[PDB]
Amino acid sequence: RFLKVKNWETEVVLTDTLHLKSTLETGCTEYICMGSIMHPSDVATKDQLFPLAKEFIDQYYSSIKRFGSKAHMERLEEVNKEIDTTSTYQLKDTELIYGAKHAWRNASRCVGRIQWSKLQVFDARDCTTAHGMFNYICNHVKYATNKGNLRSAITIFPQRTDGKHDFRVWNSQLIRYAGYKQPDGSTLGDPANVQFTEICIQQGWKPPRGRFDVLPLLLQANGNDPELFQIPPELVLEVPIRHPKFEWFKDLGLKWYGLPAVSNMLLEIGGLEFSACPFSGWYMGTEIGVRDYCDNSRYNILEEVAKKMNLDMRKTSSLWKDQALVEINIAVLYSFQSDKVTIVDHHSATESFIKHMENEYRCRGGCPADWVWIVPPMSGSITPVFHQEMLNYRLTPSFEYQPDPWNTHVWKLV
Amino acid sequence: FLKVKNWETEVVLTDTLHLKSTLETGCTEYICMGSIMHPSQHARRPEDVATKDQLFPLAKEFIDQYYSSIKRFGSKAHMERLEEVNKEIDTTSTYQLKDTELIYGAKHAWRNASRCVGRIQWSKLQVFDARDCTTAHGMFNYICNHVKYATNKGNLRSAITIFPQRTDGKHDFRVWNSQLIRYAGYKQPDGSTLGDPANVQFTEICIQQGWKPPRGRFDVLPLLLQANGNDPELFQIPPELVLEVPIRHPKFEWFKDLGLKWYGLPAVSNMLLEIGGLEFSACPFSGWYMGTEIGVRDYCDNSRYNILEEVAKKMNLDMRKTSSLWKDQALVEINIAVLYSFQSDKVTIVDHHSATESFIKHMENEYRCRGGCPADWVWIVPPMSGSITPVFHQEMLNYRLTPSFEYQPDPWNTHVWK
Ligand code: HEM
Ligand code: HEM
Ligand SMILES: CNCc1cc(F)cc(-c2cc(C)cc(N)n2)c1
Ligand SMILES: CNCc1cc(F)cc(-c2cc(C)cc(N)n2)c1
Ligand SMILES: C[C@H](O)[C@H](O)[C@H]1CNc2nc(N)[nH]c(=O)c2N1
Ligand SMILES: C[C@H](O)[C@H](O)[C@H]1CNc2nc(N)[nH]c(=O)c2N1
Ligand SMILES: [Zn+2]
Repeated sequence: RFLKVKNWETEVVLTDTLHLKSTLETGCTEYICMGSIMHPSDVATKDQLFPLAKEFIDQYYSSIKRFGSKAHMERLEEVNKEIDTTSTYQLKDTELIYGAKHAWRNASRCVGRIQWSKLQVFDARDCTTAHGMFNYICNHVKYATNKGNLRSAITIFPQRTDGKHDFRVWNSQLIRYAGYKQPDGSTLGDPANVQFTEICIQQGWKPPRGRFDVLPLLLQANGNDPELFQIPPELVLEVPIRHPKFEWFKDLGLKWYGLPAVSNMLLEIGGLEFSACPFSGWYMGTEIGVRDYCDNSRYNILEEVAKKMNLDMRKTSSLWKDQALVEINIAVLYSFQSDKVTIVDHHSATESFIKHMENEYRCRGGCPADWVWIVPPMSGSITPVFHQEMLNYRLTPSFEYQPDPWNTHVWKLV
Repeated sequence: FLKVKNWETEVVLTDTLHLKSTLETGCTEYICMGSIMHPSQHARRPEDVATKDQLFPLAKEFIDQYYSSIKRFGSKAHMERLEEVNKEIDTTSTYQLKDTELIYGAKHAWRNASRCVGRIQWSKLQVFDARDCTTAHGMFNYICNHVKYATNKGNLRSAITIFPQRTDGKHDFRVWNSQLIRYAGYKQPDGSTLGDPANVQFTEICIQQGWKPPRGRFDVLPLLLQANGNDPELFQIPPELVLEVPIRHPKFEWFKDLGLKWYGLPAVSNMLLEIGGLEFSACPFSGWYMGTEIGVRDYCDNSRYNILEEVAKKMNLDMRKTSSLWKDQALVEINIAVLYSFQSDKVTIVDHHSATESFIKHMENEYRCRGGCPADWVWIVPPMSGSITPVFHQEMLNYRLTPSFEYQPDPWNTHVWK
């Protein structure tokens, strides 16, 4: 079977055969579509792990034109011995790099995947303690940041064993700003991080209580209680936000960090689960300008910005929110570009994703993609992805969601 | 039970209405086709003249639903209606809806349109019964009355006009226009396009049918009307029935000189209305615009009027790189001008902020009274400023309820001319 997708702007039609390889569930049924559900849908047994390992080893050896080779067949037998004797197995370095790259290649919600094959993989599977995790993360940050010339990277900590010895980064990203609920109901800093800020304070973090405090790392090794570490400030690259035309913009006192580094997801490769695998790229401007700064539940600066623009805020039909939103996103891109910190605007990024998708259809037989996430949160239909039909399905290796660790961790101290 | 969450407010709604869905979405548990424009060809009865065991179950389903809707399931009138429909199919291979059943079915097809953000208005629909029509001249008369009623001097009113249902498939009524009012599009000798490029092919059919094109940028197309399967016929809508808004800007005096206008009445006329297994192939329906439809899609799509370059030029923006967001900046001003213009001339229009807020309220009402509301996030979220509208942050379930509006083939792909 084949499935066709069409671009209604260009009338290009692409043919998807890759979906036949898909694995788990989308959440949809034959009679209900759950395409807009954010999160739809203890550890594996010996019998569950065998076919998962085989499928991955088979696809790795197919990718390197050695399917059926002597090395293919011996690797399969070796993997089987490990599962039989130890109930799990260990990836070779080559397979770990391949697995990490393809989890990114398969991330249907990521618009930046044209870069998937240029990913720096830091093998941190020898780590045993939170102090070790801190060291590996500092090196990751320093390498990825590269003085503003940002480089994609992932650091992979020991895989899950019995489920009782998980490695976890408790932060949702390596670098985020704290949030503080005030007695009067207002919020200082990032409202999204109020709860995680509370957890850090309880663990002994002494907060400066400002609007852009870089949070400490909260690191869990081997299922032990997590521990606090301050990222050395010289490794946190930040950009003060100014506007090329409104000289008053800098008086907003806005800044942001340069490195987007997701640290709460789970990396699954051949049935193995890497519960701590922080990865980073570089920003698309709308992540900051639209979501971080203008979500009502976030820094929520639209009112303040429109006021300084003297816009008429009496009625919605004046589109004052729309006008202010554009200017804010102009300033974000101008600021990063001026400080020579890597950033991509939504027009350039969506254009590259369409080229990526077409190449993937030609060379791989498809490209799973989540339209709801791929279309930027402003100016949707003037980007080419809006007009692009997409098919969403789950391939493995994959990045997955997992519960927040504080909802499952059982504490040990006193 | 299935839950949807709003990530702005943390409201969670519980859906049980999906348990009444009838047609495939196109998705499976392994593949989601939520961004496919036409994902599924699952129809409720085969192409034309169904057998009795094919049509009667669909009719029984709808009459059952309608009589349930009015607290009369199993009543005398319900069981007589079942026997009546049973005899009509036995003797004519079809059946006829009562006027009340037609109105019920039309309102619920709108209520069930998962792609429509304007559905909070669904029960305020004026239904014009045109099932007595026999010729294209009569169709033109019915359509003129619809346009005049729905326009109402700028105070627009939602309406639908329903022509005779399909019988054997050779006697279809069709409006060949995709909307009652659209602008012509012309292929220029050099290679570009004048007017609306989306209507180049339809404009050619009209010209090839004897239409004398004024060959301008905003030439209201004629109506091409097909009655009882005969060849379609051209009619010019009296221009005094076609309300148009000239587009100007509340700040930019030069904006009026772009010479843009649009029409006030959006009237979809190429869709199919399906009620109880009956297929009404000509059912033009109209409401009032959301501003983004004109200012974002009609004006700023690359393959439509494509005016961003022009507007940005006049705005003196840096169009050297995409990162200056010169496209986004011009885009806002254009949509400001559209709202200001319609509102200045007292022609009904809604912005995307008010429309999306209304829809959230509609969703809440439907979950409260009906146990669900089918909605297509891909279509509901406006094509600009997505996440500063509340629908962007609203999870939605999509499923297909009947009665419904469906797509159908363009009639020039199927019509055997005489
Ligand atoms: C190199 C530049 C990159 C760009 C410009 C980019 C862009 C984006 C954007 C805009 C999102 C949406 C984020 C949100 O709205 O929360 C996203 C999501 C995502 N990205 Fe990328 N990305 C990049 C690199 C990477 C890398 C290196 C990886 C992993 C190795 C990755 C994996 C993902 C995943 C898994 C998601 C889904 C996140 C979720 O479900 O919450 N991306 N990306
Ligand atoms: C009264 C004000 C109304 C508003 C503001 C409104 C708004 C909209 C918008 C913005 C769309 C997307 C259109 C597009 O992108 O092409 C749409 C689609 C749709 N509307 Fe509504 N609408 C209204 C009335 C109605 C009425 C009266 C009906 C039927 C009786 C209806 C049925 C539909 C259907 C079936 C679609 C889907 C069209 C398709 O799939 O191509 N709407 N509406
Ligand atoms: C909740 N969604 C996860 C998330 C949150 C976030 F703030 C940023 C990113 C992200 C990640 C990468 C690798 C590049 C990029 N441009 N953005 C992802
Ligand atoms: C194939 N696209 C369907 C379409 C095209 C179009 F131009 C306009 C509308 C529409 C219809 C109604 C009743 C209200 C409204 N505001 N818009 C729908
Ligand atoms: C409800 C909806 O699924 C949710 O708000 C999604 C919409 N699309 C998104 N797209 C991106 N890139 N990031 C997001 O967080 C979301 N949120
Ligand atoms: C590919 C994609 O599904 C297609 O471009 C859709 C997206 N959402 C839309 N939404 C609306 N309201 N109208 C449209 O025409 C479209 N087009
Ligand atoms: Zn789906």
